[PDB]
Amino acid sequence: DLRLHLLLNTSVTCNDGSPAGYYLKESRGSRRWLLFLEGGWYCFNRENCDSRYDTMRRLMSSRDWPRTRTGTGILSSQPEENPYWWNANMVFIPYCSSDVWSGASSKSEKNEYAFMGALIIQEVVRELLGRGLSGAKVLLLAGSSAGGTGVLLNVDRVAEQLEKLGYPAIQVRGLADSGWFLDNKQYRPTEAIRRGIRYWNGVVPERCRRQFQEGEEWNCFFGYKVYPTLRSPVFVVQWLFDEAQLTVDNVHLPVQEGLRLYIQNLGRELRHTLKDVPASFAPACLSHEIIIRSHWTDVQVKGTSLPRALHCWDRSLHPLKGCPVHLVDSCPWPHCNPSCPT
Ligand SMILES: Cn1ncc(Cl)c1C(=O)N1CCCCC1
Ligand SMILES: *[C@@H]1O[C@H](CO)[C@@H](O)[C@H](O)[C@H]1NC(C)=O
Repeated sequence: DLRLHLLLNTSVTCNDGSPAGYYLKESRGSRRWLLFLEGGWYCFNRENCDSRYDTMRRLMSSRDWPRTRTGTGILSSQPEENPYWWNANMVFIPYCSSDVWSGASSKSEKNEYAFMGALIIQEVVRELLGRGLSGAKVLLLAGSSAGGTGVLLNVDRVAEQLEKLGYPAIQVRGLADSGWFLDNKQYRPTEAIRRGIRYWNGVVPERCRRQFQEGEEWNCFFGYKVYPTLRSPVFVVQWLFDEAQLTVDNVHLPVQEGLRLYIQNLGRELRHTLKDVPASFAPACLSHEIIIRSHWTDVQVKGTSLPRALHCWDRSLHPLKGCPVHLVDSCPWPHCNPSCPT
């Protein structure tokens, strides 16, 4: 079980001003630290955020959080469930800022809500240094869905933070699960993120911001545009036919010719964006399943599971015979890979 700690700096807050926090399970025989960002969409104006506060309040407030949580998938401490990193120090950071982990704005006389996701990550890191992270060899910042996009937006800032605080030996790496999206044509989002950024005082990686410049920061929320600007090593996990991508594309699965062509073109475009991503795992599945599910071990690409691919990635950061790290399906239709989640 992971144990809740509310941030000691209580001015770093969830949307409603309650303190943010993290769940921690220490493994004192390990110098590996896994910090996982929860997902859960976002909100981008007063009326939309008010609705979320009524029926998704745990994603906006710590007032009702439980004292403990169970680690599952890559956050499990059991070797059978987590062949990759079962002995690591485990951290789960709840998503309570509704800003895709980009915000740096407090409540005030003019702001009904606080959007502090980027500051929440930095404060968790800072408070963990006094609890053993100062002795780490590797800090893996991971996340799923909006948390996977959050990894892409924040991994280099964590690296910079540790360097400036005097910890140059900790190697910061990223694992982005189901956060790699395309700004493609719909079958029947960039506007909502554009408004969200202004509402949140959202911040993006500086090298990406310098490319796209003022007012165009929304580009940096798209993996294929922000990834080439990052310096930390980042492993990308993305279904070729991700259900959230298809939802924003207004696709809801007898498929006729126009829809068949649309779905096949989407898979090919996703494949193309991963061609120059050397550490990646992209199965040809229609899914919303994420890496904290207990059966995450079951899916294979070309005969290699994701826990194995991640272990090969570890070895590469010390090509390897029998230990691949670039695993992208080439078949063109959902479930043409037999190991897809049922
Ligand atoms: C937050 N999120 N989770 C799943 C999906 Cl899809 C989204 C999403 O729509 N966006 C806007 C465009 C790209 C990045 C964030
Ligand atoms: C608490 O966090 C806020 C926001 O990041 C910061 O302005 C303030 O200096 C912090 N306080 C302390 C004591 O570190």
